[PDB]
Amino acid sequence: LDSFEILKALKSLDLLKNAPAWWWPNALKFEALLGAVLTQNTKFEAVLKSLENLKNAFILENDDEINLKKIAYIEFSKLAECVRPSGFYNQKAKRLIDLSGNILKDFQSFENFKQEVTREWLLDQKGIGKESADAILCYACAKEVMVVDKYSYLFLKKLGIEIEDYDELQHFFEKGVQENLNSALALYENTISLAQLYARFHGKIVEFSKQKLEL
Ligand SMILES: Cn1cnc2c(N)nc[n+](C)c21
Repeated sequence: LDSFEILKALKSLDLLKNAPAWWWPNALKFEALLGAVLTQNTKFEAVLKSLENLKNAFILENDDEINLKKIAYIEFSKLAECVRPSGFYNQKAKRLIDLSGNILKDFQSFENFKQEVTREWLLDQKGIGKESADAILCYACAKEVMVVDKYSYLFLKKLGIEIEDYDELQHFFEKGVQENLNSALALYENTISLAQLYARFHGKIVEFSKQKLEL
């Protein structure tokens, strides 16, 4: 039992039949970063509502560099109101404003941020935990990082492997793929990157978990 065996078994279920290519809607865009922060301690359906609020208020429009600056400089109390649906909205608004201001300060642009950001930089941003930091790296920045979470902990535990520490659980999931890299990629025909693979693999675990299925 390794993560490559799990990948194959998950892949055979076609859990992503209706999902976009990177699973996370609007992957590789500022919106994915916003979602990665907002989804902490809540359900993604609520995240989608907060995003729609930001879009309906024209805070988030089609230019990501403009959107980054909009969040860096938005009045705190206005952002807090818009992100109410995803909960912890005062904390999350501050987290997003400080994060966006710090991205501009250290990376000048969202484009450069995607290239230069590290996990440690993200972890030094107050309120950003490993899961959110990792989701930004993989789903906003196309980095070769697999997000793990409570779902993945419980999913694996059920299969007979218990890994409580976030980083060790992530390493279990990443390593099975690394160790069988050609075979993993060949499940798709060399049409996708490893980052995209982890993007989808974490997606499969989430969908499998949400669906209450049996491997
Ligand atoms: C975090 N995240 C991103 N895309 C998601 C989805 N489709 N369903 C559930 N979650 C948690 C998601």
